[PDB]
Amino acid sequence: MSEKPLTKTDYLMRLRRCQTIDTLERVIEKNKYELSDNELAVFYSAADHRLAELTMNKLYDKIPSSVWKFIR
Repeated sequence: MSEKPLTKTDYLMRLRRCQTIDTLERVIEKNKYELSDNELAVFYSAADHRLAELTMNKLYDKIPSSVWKFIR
């Protein structure tokens, strides 16, 4: 809507659509090389938010520095 690659929510929303992390992770690698640096920025930023909640169970957007520092 605002940008060709869409917003972090556009990709992020489709990212969670996956069935599992193990399989979804496989697509992260392919998608990373699939699109370009422009859409990837949205794919990377979205993959982190998901990864964040994975560590906090189901909490994202409010991930502190301590929690993030733990998970890489």
